[PDB]
Amino acid sequence: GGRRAVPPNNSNAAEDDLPTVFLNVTSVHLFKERWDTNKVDHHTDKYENNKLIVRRGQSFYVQIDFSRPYDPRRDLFRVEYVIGRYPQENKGTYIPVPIVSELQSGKWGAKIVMREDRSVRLSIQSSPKCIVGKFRMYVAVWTPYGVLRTSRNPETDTYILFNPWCEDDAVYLDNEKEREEYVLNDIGVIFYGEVNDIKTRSWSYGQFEDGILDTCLYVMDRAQMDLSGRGNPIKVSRVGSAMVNAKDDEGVLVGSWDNIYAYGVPPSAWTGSVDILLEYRSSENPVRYGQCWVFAGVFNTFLRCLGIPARIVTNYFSAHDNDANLQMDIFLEEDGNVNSKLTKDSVWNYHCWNEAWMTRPDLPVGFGGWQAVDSTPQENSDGMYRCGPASVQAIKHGHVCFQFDAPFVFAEVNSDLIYITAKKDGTHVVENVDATHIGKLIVTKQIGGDGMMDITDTYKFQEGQEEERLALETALMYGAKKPLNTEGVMKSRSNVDMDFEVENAVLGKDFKLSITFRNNSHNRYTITAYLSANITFYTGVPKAEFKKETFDVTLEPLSFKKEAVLIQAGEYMGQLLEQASLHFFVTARINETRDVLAKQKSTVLTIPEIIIKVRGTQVVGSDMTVTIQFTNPLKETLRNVWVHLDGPGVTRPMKKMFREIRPNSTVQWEEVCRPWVSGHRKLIASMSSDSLRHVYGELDVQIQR
Amino acid sequence: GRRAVPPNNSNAAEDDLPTVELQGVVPNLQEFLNVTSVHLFKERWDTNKVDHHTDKYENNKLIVRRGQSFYVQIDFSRPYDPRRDLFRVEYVIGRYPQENKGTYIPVPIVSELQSGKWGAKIVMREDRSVRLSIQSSPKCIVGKFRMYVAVWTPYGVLRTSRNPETDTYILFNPWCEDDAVYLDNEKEREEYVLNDIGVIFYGEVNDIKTRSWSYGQFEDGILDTCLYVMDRAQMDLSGRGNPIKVSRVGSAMVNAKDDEGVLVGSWDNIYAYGVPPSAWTGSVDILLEYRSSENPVRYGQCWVFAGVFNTFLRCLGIPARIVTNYFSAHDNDANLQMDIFLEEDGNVNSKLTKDSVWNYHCWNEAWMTRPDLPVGFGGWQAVDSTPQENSDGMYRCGPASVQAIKHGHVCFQFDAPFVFAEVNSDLIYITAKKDGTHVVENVDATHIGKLIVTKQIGGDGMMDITDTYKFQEGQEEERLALETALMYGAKKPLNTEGVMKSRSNVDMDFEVENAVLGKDFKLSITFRNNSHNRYTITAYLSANITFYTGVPKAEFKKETFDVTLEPLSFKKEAVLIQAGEYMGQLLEQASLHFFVTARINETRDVLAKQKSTVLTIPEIIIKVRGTQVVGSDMTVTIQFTNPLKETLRNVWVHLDGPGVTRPMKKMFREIRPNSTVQWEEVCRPWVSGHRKLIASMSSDSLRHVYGELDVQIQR
Repeated sequence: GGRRAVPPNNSNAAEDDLPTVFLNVTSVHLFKERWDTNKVDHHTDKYENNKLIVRRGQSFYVQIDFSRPYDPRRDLFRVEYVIGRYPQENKGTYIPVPIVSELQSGKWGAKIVMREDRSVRLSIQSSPKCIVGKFRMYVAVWTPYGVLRTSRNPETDTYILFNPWCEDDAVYLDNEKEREEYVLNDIGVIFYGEVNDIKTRSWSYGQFEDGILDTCLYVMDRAQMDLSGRGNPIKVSRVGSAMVNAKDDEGVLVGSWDNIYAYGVPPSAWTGSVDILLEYRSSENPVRYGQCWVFAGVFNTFLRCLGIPARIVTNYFSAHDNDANLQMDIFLEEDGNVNSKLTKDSVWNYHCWNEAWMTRPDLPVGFGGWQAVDSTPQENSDGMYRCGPASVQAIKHGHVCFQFDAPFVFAEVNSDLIYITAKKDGTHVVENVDATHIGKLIVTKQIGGDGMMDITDTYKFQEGQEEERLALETALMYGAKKPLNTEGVMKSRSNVDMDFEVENAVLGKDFKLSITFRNNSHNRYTITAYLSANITFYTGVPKAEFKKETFDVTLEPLSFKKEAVLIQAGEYMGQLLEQASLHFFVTARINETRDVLAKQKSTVLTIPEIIIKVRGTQVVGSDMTVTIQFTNPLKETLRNVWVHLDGPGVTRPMKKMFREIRPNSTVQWEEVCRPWVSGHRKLIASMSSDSLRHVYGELDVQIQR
Repeated sequence: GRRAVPPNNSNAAEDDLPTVELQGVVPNLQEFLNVTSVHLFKERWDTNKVDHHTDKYENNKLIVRRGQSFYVQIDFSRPYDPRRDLFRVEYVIGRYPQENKGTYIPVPIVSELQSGKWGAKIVMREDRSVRLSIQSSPKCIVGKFRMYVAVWTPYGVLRTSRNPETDTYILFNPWCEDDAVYLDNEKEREEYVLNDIGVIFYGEVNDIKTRSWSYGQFEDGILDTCLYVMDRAQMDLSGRGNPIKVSRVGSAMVNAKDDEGVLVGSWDNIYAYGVPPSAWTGSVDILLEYRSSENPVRYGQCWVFAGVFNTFLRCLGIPARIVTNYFSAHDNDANLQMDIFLEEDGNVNSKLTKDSVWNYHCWNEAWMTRPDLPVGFGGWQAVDSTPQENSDGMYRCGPASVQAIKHGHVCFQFDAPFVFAEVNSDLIYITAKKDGTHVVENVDATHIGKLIVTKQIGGDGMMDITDTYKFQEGQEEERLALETALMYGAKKPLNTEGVMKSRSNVDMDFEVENAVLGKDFKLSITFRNNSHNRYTITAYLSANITFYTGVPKAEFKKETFDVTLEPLSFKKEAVLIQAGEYMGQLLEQASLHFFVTARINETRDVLAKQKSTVLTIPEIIIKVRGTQVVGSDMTVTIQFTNPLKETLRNVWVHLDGPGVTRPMKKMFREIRPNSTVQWEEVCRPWVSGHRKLIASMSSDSLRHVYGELDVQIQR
């Protein structure tokens, strides 16, 4: 075949039969027991797997039992490791491990640690740059005619993973607490809501469950990834993240934001990654519906499982689909009212993307560390694809010329808000620029518990700072664009500061919204504020404007006036969407100086929780009863209500349905579980009805062995 | 709930704008100005197309280039009163226009046309008519726009209706100081934009062969197909103004990854349900075919992908050119070393040597600034449509800045390490010792980036550009470039120790004469003993039948011989290859490969050498008789004699020549041994000046046979 002598070796699952043709091997010993030296030492004891699983660049023991005692005078043998169907030591897919005298760091090698009557005991070491996969094992003997080799033995298959504990691996993490959280933790917390009202929920990463590590390799084989490249964090995150969004029957998850979900599970229903990854595997087709946090849970499960240090990040007021622009347009009418005809781009209340830890030998020194990777597509230089890995360190500084779509993530976090008046004659004029709305807060789960951490300054400097000025001018050099110069600037306000605030309602109630105007000038003004409240999706996309209102105001010199609006539940309850988000605008005009003041804020309606209840003996192998309790808060009969139950260690994900629930009644879910893991665990629940959804529940169960 | 407005991806899609959009409560008619007719001086003889360098497209609509003024005249229902009247022109593209993304552009009539902005100056008004000078922004989007004239009433807008006749194409403009794709001089512009014909350099370094290819960017329907292609790639219209993204997304469309791409790459030797990549005379042929079938065109290899991608780039206006690299390390995975294994006896280990260096491999170079990288990296950008494992998987590479490659700055984007490795690798000779041990004997750092050549600005000669991609052999700048690469990703697995041989200065080297197809020829190895010493050797000669990519099919001749060199001796050995050893086993491009390895017994140093030969295949004869006058008839005679001593079945002859003939093909059932078939044809030339006719032949057996003829078709 003209193209190449050997077809690509891109499937781990594919294999060939290595030919078996004085000193024979009777038995080989791997200390694969989960309580054993190997797995414990390697931090691979957590996986629900019955094969040896080691971490590259570190020693482990094996013991060959030959037919007669090996003696270093007439005997020569070596352990062989092979992956894929076309192995070449030239390509790294065929590793001959030689019995070395000592173990040279960074290089494969065997060492006879001990020998006694037909059994040499070895301490094999692997290179820190080894291909990550499931390797086949063989013992080969080089006789004076040919080579005698072992037969195919499934039970000796070895999984070699990324090793963050090894100082020579790219994936190296210098802190146990971090390696604990960032790799070992299989339960995580995703944050949502909005800046002023952060909401929490739990996600089960389930990286150690039965089947997961094998589907992660399956995903890669589906990606048809070159075996030689699976030991490279970069290419691994770069290829994996591209498989998350089912690009038409290809990827893992079909992404959807239509509040219907005509044929799958509602994105909000999902309890964790396990649920999905195993359905993907079985169906072999894309699992239906996910959104920014779902794509991010499954992906984080993919990194952690393989050994790459990862954590999900949440950005508040996120400028997605930016196309590298650092400017978001809000269109205003001549009189000051918001213009909905064209003001078509939204800032997402919040947006979730992952962060993987690794080195960047492809860029200069210093850009190593955490790499932001977003598997939620957007238009970059190649089309509509996931973005990154981008060096978080480059972003913070403006070096957007460094690869893996860095400009499109810089924008997500650094866009300006421009309020432009569109005059009735086809003219345009800019009035105000808000340089402090986008990327107002970036947060992630704390290393200790389920608390939050402000990794905000890891992405940007504080506003006003010179370093900030600098990071901006730098991005501007490498392609980031600001198509509209502020030209002049913004409205001097005539020393008039205005700003509002929304009270934090509870689903179905009413809430105030005060508005404060502070005049600083020794001047009397005449304002005319307007209020526009809409029903939006969490992405900022408006469905309907439930309330509009206008105020006529007289501002006294050095005066401070405040006025209250009352938003009646009757105004919103009918149009509400999936996560109960409401967006407000408050554009105002100061008649004297025709100055435009403008403000935005979001609110999310507090929805009640599910109550999880456990009654019993919290001992591994012991039945323990859990109860899923939900009272339909809606003063309406909820239809086709589903409840999901998950909890890595304690339960396989389960889902119960109910044809309907009478307005204000309570349903109970009874289930007995046999926990296989001990230590602090966690039960997790979700609710999904034809109506209400994004109702979550979680219990901090404690288990002993 | 994902986005307020769906993606404006198509250029073929279109929204319907209202002829009258009024709004306003109650408080002659509605007799205001009204447009009676519109005049775009779109004729080919006219000013517009000529001054815009768009007069060559066989296209009846107005084609124009961004950042430069063009003239239009609007005919109203009555005089333009600079008081009561108010109006402006509009360009809109796709189903979802937004002023924000440049998909709806309202051209304000301006007093004076400022640079970089859209504007229309009223240059002159005769009775009821107004003449405008409209200027596009240098950063405009490329594609087919829709024109509308709009009149502002105090209550809304009165506007024209969908008039397909006025649709205007806006292309890139290498003639514009501000267009990101600007070229300083005409010699280059005429060559890299306007020249619709090129030559692909192939063969082997010591036998550089040539063939013409019709880019045909100006034939009927190509422009539209180019646009159709970005549509099939769902390319956001706001991106089609970026020369980077167009070539980035455009190159990825060439190689058909099933159902998608433009061409199905194939290197087997059959080509079952398609046209052999060696038969293609040009892109025209293929693009229209793509378009009509809406499915991948079957079979293309590296020169074809580049011939098509090149037609595409030039058609839209991005300066581009095909480039052939001699001895290429494709599929390099950013490793700067290729490995050849030798058996203990010094002979080549065919079981373990699985990699290959292509005799040649052609990519494309595209010209544009690079606003995403530090200053100094603009200019020619390397782009290769022939896929190879890179950061993302098995995709094309580029645009990779040729300037970054040359100085080793491979950290700058668009798959740099990989094109760098394509031209900078070292061959490493390793004795795979029977015990399982390997030992690095030899290292030839001068085989791979040997000669990167391109067609010349003047005529059809070659132009050596090797010095653009790499510095001089073993010179400090090249030592630094190379060292910078290794710092940003490129790697060297094996180390060559401080040294790893001296070969006792017993040099070795050989030369192969090139026979014509089916003739005997000689190969000649020589030996130098540069020492006041005497040695003993054993040389090994391996002659293989390979594909143009380096992959072997068979060994038709192995030879071993003992040379005894006296001190300061220079013996010479000659081998005679009879045609009979290779004839009934040759693949498409008649490529033969040679390995020559020796063992210096005493001072057991290994010497290895490899070269490649292409057997010369005779031309096809084209003679025209008639008139070199456009519109007027002219006769074209294609003559081809079967050189082989065997009958050729299903012989496909091809004819092509942009501006002279529509690509054609005539099949012959058979050509008896040493027979001569002829193909007569009449063409009515439609372009003037220098032209070229191109022939191609492909049969069941013989294939990869070409020809041409330079005609001068005047008025």
